[PDB]
Amino acid sequence: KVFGRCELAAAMKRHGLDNYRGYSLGNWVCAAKFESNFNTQATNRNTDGSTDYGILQINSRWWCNDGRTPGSRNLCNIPCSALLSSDITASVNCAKKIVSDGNGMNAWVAWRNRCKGTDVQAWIRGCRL
Ligand SMILES: [Cl-]
Ligand SMILES: [Cl-]
Ligand SMILES: [Cl-]
Ligand SMILES: [Cl-]
Ligand SMILES: [Cl-]
Ligand SMILES: [Cl-]
Ligand code: NA
Repeated sequence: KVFGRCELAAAMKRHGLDNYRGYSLGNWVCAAKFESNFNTQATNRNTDGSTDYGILQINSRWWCNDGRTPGSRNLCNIPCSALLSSDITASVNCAKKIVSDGNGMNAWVAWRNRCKGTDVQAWIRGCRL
């Protein structure tokens, strides 16, 4: 599923991401924009052989199982395919665990490089929330 901007903001809010660990909703929408362009089916292979999955590009080295990432973990206890669903529940729940892991949203290098410090409220401007 390719979400619309405000559609994704509303789903994220409904699943409890607005101000989760202190990160306003615009941070999450901005991260999803540059990680996946709001596409739940986005996948990208990393140089180390792990793969990133879904709207927030969650990686198989730590967080999900895809059967092909040696030496990896599955800390969210989910098959990585769950992260590609049109239902964002698995991606949200796993993102909550990641953002609690110590480095906040810096875990998402696209968030650090393209969202952090910017006017992220713009990402939810105009939306009925
Ligand atoms: Cl957009
Ligand atoms: Cl915001
Ligand atoms: Cl694996
Ligand atoms: Cl699995
Ligand atoms: Cl959803
Ligand atoms: Cl933080
Ligand atoms: Na894994």
